[PDB]
Amino acid sequence: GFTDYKVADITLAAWGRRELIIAESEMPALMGLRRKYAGQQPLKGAKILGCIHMTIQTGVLIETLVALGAEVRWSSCNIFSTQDQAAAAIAAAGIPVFAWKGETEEEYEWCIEQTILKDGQPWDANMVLDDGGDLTEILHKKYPQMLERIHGITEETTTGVHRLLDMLKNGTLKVPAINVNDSVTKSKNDNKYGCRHSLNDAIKRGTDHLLSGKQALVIGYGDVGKGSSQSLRQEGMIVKVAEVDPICAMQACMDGFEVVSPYKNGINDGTEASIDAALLGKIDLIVTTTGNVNVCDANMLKALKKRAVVCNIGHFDNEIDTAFMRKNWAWEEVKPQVHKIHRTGKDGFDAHNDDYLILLAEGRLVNLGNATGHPSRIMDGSFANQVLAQIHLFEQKYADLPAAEKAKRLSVEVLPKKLDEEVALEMVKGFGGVVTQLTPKQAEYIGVSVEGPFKPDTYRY
Amino acid sequence: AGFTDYKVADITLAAWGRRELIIAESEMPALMGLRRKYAGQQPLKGAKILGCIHMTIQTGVLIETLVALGAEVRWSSCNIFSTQDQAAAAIAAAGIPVFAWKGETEEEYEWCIEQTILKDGQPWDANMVLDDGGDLTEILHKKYPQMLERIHGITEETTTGVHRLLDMLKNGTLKVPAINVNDSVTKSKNDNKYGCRHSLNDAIKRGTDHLLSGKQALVIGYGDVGKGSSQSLRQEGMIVKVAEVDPICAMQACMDGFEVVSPYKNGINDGTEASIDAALLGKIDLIVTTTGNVNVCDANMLKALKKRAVVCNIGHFDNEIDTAFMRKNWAWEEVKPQVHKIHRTGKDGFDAHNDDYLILLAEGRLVNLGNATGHPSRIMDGSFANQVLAQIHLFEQKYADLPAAEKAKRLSVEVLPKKLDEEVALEMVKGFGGVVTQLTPKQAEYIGVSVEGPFKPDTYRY
Amino acid sequence: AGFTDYKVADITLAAWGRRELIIAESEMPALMGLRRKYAGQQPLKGAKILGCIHMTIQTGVLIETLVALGAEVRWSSCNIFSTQDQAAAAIAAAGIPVFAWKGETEEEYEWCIEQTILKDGQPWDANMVLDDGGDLTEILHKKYPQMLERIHGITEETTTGVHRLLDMLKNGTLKVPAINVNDSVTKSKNDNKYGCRHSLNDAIKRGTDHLLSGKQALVIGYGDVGKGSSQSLRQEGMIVKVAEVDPICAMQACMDGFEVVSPYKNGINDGTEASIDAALLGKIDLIVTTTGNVNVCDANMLKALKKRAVVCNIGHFDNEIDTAFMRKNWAWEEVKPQVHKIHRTGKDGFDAHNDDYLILLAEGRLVNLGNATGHPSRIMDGSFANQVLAQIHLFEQKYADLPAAEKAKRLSVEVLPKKLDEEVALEMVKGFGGVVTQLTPKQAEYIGVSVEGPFKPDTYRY
Amino acid sequence: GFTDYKVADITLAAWGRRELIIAESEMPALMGLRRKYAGQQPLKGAKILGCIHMTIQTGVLIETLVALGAEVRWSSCNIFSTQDQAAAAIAAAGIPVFAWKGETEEEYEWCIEQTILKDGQPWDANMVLDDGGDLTEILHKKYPQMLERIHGITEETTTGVHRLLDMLKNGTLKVPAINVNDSVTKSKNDNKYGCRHSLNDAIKRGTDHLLSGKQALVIGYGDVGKGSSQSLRQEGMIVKVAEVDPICAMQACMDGFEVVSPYKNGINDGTEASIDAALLGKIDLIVTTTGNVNVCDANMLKALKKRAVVCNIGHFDNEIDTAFMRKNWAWEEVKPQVHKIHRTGKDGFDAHNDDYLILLAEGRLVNLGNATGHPSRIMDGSFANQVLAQIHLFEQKYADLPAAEKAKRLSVEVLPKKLDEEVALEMVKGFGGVVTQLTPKQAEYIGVSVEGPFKPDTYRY
Ligand SMILES: NC(=O)c1ccc[n+]([C@@H]2O[C@H](COP(=O)([O-])OP(=O)(O)OC[C@H]3O[C@@H](n4cnc5c(N)ncnc54)[C@H](O)[C@@H]3O)[C@@H](O)[C@H]2O)c1
Ligand SMILES: NC(=O)c1ccc[n+]([C@@H]2O[C@H](COP(=O)([O-])OP(=O)(O)OC[C@H]3O[C@@H](n4cnc5c(N)ncnc54)[C@H](O)[C@@H]3O)[C@@H](O)[C@H]2O)c1
Ligand SMILES: NC(=O)c1ccc[n+]([C@@H]2O[C@H](COP(=O)([O-])OP(=O)(O)OC[C@H]3O[C@@H](n4cnc5c(N)ncnc54)[C@H](O)[C@@H]3O)[C@@H](O)[C@H]2O)c1
Ligand SMILES: NC(=O)c1ccc[n+]([C@@H]2O[C@H](COP(=O)([O-])OP(=O)(O)OC[C@H]3O[C@@H](n4cnc5c(N)ncnc54)[C@H](O)[C@@H]3O)[C@@H](O)[C@H]2O)c1
Ligand SMILES: Nc1ncnc2[nH]cnc12
Ligand SMILES: Nc1ncnc2[nH]cnc12
Ligand SMILES: [K+]
Ligand SMILES: [K+]
Ligand SMILES: [K+]
Ligand SMILES: [K+]
Repeated sequence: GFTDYKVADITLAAWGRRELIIAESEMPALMGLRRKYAGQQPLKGAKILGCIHMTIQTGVLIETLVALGAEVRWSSCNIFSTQDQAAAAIAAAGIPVFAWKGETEEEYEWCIEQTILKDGQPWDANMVLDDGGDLTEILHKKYPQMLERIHGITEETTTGVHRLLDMLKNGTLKVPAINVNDSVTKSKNDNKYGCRHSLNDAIKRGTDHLLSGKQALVIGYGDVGKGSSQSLRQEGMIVKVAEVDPICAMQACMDGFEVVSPYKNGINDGTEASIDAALLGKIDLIVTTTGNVNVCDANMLKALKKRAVVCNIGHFDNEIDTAFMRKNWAWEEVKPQVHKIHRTGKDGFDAHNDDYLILLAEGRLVNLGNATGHPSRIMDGSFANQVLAQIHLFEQKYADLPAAEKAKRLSVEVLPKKLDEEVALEMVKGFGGVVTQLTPKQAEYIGVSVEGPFKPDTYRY
Repeated sequence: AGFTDYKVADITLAAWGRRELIIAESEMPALMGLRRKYAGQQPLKGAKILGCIHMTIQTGVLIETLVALGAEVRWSSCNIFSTQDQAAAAIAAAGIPVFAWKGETEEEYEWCIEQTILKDGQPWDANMVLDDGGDLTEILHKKYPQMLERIHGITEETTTGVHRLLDMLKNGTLKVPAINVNDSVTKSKNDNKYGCRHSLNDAIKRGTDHLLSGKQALVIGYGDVGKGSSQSLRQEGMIVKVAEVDPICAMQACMDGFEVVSPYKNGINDGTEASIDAALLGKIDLIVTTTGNVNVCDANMLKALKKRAVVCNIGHFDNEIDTAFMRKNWAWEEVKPQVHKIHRTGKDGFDAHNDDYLILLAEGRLVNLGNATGHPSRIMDGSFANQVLAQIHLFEQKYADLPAAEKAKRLSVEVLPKKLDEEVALEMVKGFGGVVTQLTPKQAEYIGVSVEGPFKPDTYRY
Repeated sequence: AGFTDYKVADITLAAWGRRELIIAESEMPALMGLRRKYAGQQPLKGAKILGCIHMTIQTGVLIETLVALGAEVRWSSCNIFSTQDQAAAAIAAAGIPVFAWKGETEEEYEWCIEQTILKDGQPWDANMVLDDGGDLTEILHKKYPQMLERIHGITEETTTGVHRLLDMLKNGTLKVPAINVNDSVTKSKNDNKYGCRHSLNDAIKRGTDHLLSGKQALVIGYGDVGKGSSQSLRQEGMIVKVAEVDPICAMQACMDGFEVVSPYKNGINDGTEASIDAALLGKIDLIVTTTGNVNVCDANMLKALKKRAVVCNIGHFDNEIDTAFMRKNWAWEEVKPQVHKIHRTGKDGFDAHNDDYLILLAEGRLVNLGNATGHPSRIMDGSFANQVLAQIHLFEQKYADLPAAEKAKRLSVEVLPKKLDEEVALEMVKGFGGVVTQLTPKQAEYIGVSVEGPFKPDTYRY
Repeated sequence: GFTDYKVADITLAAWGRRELIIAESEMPALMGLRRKYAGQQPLKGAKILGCIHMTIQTGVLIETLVALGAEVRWSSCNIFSTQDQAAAAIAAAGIPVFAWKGETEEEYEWCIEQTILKDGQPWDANMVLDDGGDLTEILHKKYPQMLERIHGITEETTTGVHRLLDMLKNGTLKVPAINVNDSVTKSKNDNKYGCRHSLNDAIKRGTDHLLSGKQALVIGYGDVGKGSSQSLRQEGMIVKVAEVDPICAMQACMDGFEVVSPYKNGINDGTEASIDAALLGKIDLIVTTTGNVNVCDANMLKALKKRAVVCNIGHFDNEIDTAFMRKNWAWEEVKPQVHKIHRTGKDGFDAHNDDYLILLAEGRLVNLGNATGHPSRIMDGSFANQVLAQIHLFEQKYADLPAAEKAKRLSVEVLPKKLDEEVALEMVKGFGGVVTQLTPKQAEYIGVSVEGPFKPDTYRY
């Protein structure tokens, strides 16, 4: 008689389970952790509030934490990223999960609250796993007392790490965190190659547009912008890249992309005259990858070529000024998560109007909203780090320290390189790759242990 | 004219060298931007720089930038095969002491470095060092330790040289501070990677004119040089396999679309022929070493390689390949300079029509510089703008004149501040005609940076 | 009003299908340009076209172009899994007879084709045929030969269908002329190649969501489909190996940077398990058949494949893979529609956690249409502009009205003239915003062409 | 005392011979024919006038023809394409060759005349091997009586085939020809992949310019244009393609290139007003690939970005209006086959002028002029076809046939597809590739012999 959950359709559980069994065969690092730690039950007594896209891959993450002793209460960190069959399989396993594809904003907030509260009272949570910082923020702002029992937060993504570092800088972070994002087997795997796999995937599912031969503008060239640009270039798009960081822009040039600004002289003065209208008027597809605000703004949207596709693969939908489009332009749903935005006005639209844009996932994370996000074998790296980070902070028992000791232990850190390498080795073996072993003479020659780590912490890969 | 303080292959190549220097200047906007920015201030007035780095056209623009900012220099190459003789000639013709030519012997290589250290039989009053690989740094510390008392710093170009500096610092044997120029992003992520992408397949074509498309390559290493090398070959249509000891680098190779293999069965290098994956090596048409390590293409691998395979090294030192084994056991047939057929049939003489040979490029020395011209000017622009900024910083710091307590606080091996890295990158981007967008105040506040940068924390890996 | 002459999955999907048709029209400038150019002339007035081709959104735009030019049509899909139900619904809601849905049984497939042939229980007075693969053409010749007496021509879409027509022509059993639409350059070297580049990786991702980067693929065939398929996988970072029986196609694979291998030791398929290269197949994560031939992924290959490899076919018919062997011997577990795990442990049930299975896509039917949506509109634009021109040409030639003696002289399988191929291509290029240069009179004289084209002799291969 | 030759430096012969021995190991199809036909001596009595780039690869061709029984007299078909060590090795082998890198136009014609004449009188030639048609034209226009004894021409390249078809159309072709160019193992190997290998090779050797991130315009997208565009795109250039053929342009789009015209709306009205100055002002590299005339014209050259590189990889230098540059602008030699063209005026230049273009090989075929042309393992296919073509026409004995039989055989034809396949099979095995053998049932299913041919003559590959 389990009822502590809410999903779209519990009868999808059997399908979800079939895809979970397949995903386990694609996630050797994560499954290897089940075997390595199962006997030791390192998460025995952990009670984890988790907030991250309720996909099949997150299902394998959840069942790994439970297999190692944890109790969890789960929600998705995006209104469109849940795979309903994954949520169903997790619920059917007796695990509290509150998540479905297509939540309203109000439902999204309610779902997080259902993880925080059990039977109307704060759950006795002692760990947090977060993707983007929304659950972290709610706890700090609305349930600060619960943080007195929490040993740490393990944060998945660049945006959530930024929010943690803001708190650390201001002295408002109440518990230590692991920056999972900046393991190399996360940032340079998930953020880059994951978007390479899933960006063109989502655009095809949403529009079925030919990409070869067409013009794309990618805003940003950090890890997601790099992966996104490659997702498009490898399909034969002519990709142009915009950046505010000259080092990232230099990489784009060397990688064979033309670097351009939406604005004359690169100066974003807020006027239509600033827009390079010739450039925007030839762009068939714009993708925002920045984690910044309004990098595809109203004047850019006004200038875009007719029938261009607009999408965002950064964490939050405010990269694109969708608010402007809601206020001024008529939205025509093609199918779920695909809207034609008619620039002729707000008072209805002509069904045969030619002056529209296609917006994907209403501006939300497009790879998860219009497809299934990153593939299992990539998420294997990210989520193996998550499990190790949960063990790392839980075994350190920060919440049991006195305030003076807490002050010394309060930090936002990445996992040690040795763990990063351990994850990477399992990933390589999953491809059938064979890593060479240094001879003692060679290890001595370059000043490393035969067991690693093989690089200093400053190395950038 | 009157000036005799140099040794180059042929001073009459100078005019040709000058024509190419003028072209290179137009390909190096960051470096020439610094030349124009600092010319009036002469920030290197009084600097006396010992330089040891490949005497290419690109190094020529670097040398003449340092001189234009007020420095005096004495130069040598850091590799026996990497000099461009017309570049050396143009520098010498400018009245600049330079001792370098393509095809030095080891003895002549050492002699050239000593000629920069000595002027008229006695130590020059040097006070700065620019090095690439650490050979000059090593000779100063071991044979001329007194000279380091007046030297304010070392600016070191490359991964191997930085490693040697960090070992000395840990041991307490480094006598002057250094700037690690290699680990600017506009160096490591530009020079080490994209430079080898440009120049590896370039050197293999000049040396052999072999078709690469459709053939099998094994790249040993997947750090920055191995990444660029692997791309240099894959973009030509090679089927590239990658070897690594570092599982994170191996993971990148897999995701980048390469099969990761080991020359040894199960990756175990126990020094026996039985450990060699002979089936694998018997299929490889080209092996490239990129590691900075020792003996990563060893005797047993060379014995097992497919007949007529090409063997080369793009790491700093030739000991990546066991060429000494090949000198001792096999007969070398020079095809043309820096290209040898190595006949595995025996030591004394060979059949001119023998089919069982390997082709070795540049005698195992850095192949891009040995068989072609190294990285192109527009890439070296980033590396060498960093060098100029590094020379200015350490010369103005005046380490050798500081009190002992201040010396102890500044005796380190450090990179340049990220703000300067970004300023070099901006000039490189403009050189492509790229346009960098400026953040609005709100956007800068939103991500927690200044509109002027720096745009990333120091931990950021790009 | 009272239209019931159709059968589709769900007529209430029509509004959705119409939304997607309106989008597709903006992606199909060559086809819509023909609709605008010929609509007033009504060149297909009086044409009654039996159509058998994948009932997709793209086919919807084709159907409504033919109708807009004056034709009546009766339509079915040429594959049991390729219909898009919202496309079929939109066409039915427009009052056009269509009999098609995704997931037909073989019996239903045949019934749908017969519903186009028969109207109210009697042969429709058809006078034109548009086919993809030859199934409708075969049924007419075998079962309804009297209907062919009134048919002016067949316009055939695909390589396999063209092969079947040429067999009939050489055997003296072809009853009406055909236009080989496949071998327009704007079809074969657009649709067959780039279409599969777009849609093969698309279908694999939708069916499995597997990471492709770093994994091993074997592509059987390197014709136009095999070329596009190999690129679909290589651009994702797969390590792709290619098999071929044609040495010229194999030469291209090598030069394109693929390793060319055979499933069989030394390429010799003697029918025994012993001839299988078990080491090779035990490394393969994905096999794709692209040949139009029979049993190119056979029972012994399936037995040797790496555990959990994906198996799929993008050639026209499912007999490229020996699925019958798998139905007879192994247990099938449906993951979701058109995705099956085939458990090699036995036929009678399976362990849900068994690790020894293959994943078969679309039950071995055309995978890009079965697990995704086939080629994109802007590619199908070229193919279907050729179809419309071909229909116009054969309809206006009125073969069925000729005396027997003249029929004999007119019976042929021909391609469209190059000038029309070029005109289709020009509209495609304009759709990308490309700008074609016009020859000066002197340049056209210099190379021996008219300024307006055709620009190449008929022998040119592009 | 063999002295019937003219080369730059006979002392280079040992070096040339070392490189020929290497090249033999890279040319399995050509060397396979040499070993296969040595016993039969099918060219015994053949006296071949040869005119084709005197490279190491041509050396292996020459020695194969001689090994099969032919006598030859040889010249290069371009003033810059000879490898002097290849010429020296051939001369030191006792074979008449008149060729060096850097001939004048007058010397170029002298070298061809030296092959035609022996001891001051027409040689008793009976076969022609040509590349570009210059030797063919000299024979038809200046030595027509010699064609009475000649059995055929085997023509290497697109431009030369065009000239043969013009002569055939006009009734002026006096002997039959095999179009070697349009074997698939030539046209779709040499013309495309050869330029892919050797275009960026030659630009690097001439300029050492970084190509990544820079803007290129390739004029033409036939086989040479396809291979050239790939040569630049694989280095990271942003490549734009121009074409007059919309089918070739369609391919360029699908291959991921932006298709543009130097002229507004594609219309060249001969004036500067028709030039897309904005486009050409952004181009760093222009490469002509057309076989046409004046496709990089004076107004384009005036509008190009300062310091742009200009080169031609089509057969003849008139693709670029170098005549205009010689008349109006000052040429500064950087090094052999590399000139700065100073647009400041005709009479002298400032050594530090910034307004110049870099011209490679004085507009002559750049891959052969500034590098070594195609690699041996590509030229293997072309030159195997050459040997088969020489054998076929020599054995047909056209010169001896009665007039009515000549009429039936006066044609320009390709080799049979079976031979094309057999060349390709040897090339594939040179890579270690393994071709699968059809079963009898499969051969019956697709209607081919197990031995091939596998495709109808209409197939385009
Ligand atoms: N959708 C996914 O699956 C996924 C995966 C990982 C991360 N993310 C999210 O994507 C975003 C980016 O992540 P990241 O790791 O690439 O971060 P990053 O810091 O590496 O890169 C973002 C880049 O955007 C650039 N940028 C900022 N403002 C800009 C502007 N106005 N114009 C142009 N460029 C601008 C910055 O210079 C920076 O290089 C974050 O929100 C992160 O959480 C999404
Ligand atoms: N030729 C050039 O122009 C050029 C340019 C830059 C640097 N370099 C030199 O190239 C070398 C590599 O530089 P880098 O920046 O790439 O260093 P790096 O530390 O980034 O990469 C070297 C890689 O080699 C790997 N490796 C070590 N031993 C190995 C073994 N036995 N088998 C396989 N892989 C092994 C390491 O794991 C590492 O990833 C250095 O010597 C550097 O000075 C040359
Ligand atoms: N799914 C799609 O959207 C789509 C699109 C176009 C065509 N097709 C179909 O795909 C098939 C291939 O069409 P195509 O145009 O590429 O034909 P093609 O003739 O160009 O190529 C087929 C290739 O298969 C090779 N082959 C034959 N038997 C082989 C064997 N046993 N092993 C290895 N290689 C073998 C042949 O040598 C040939 O090169 C046909 O059935 C065609 O109708 C499908
Ligand atoms: N350098 C080499 O090694 C090499 C190798 C093979 C052929 N070639 C020569 O290169 C030239 C091209 O050969 P190909 O086989 O590619 O011929 P091709 O006929 O296949 O291609 C030439 C292309 O140029 C296009 N073209 C013509 N005029 C044009 C114009 N004004 N603007 C734009 N495009 C235009 C044509 O439409 C055509 O597609 C010939 O001269 C051939 O002899 C050189
Ligand atoms: N498939 C996925 N599951 C969970 N988080 C993700 N982030 C990106 N892709 C994801
Ligand atoms: N290397 C080469 N030798 C002869 N002819 C060629 N045409 C192109 N490259 C060539
Ligand atoms: K997924
Ligand atoms: K250089
Ligand atoms: K589609
Ligand atoms: K060559």
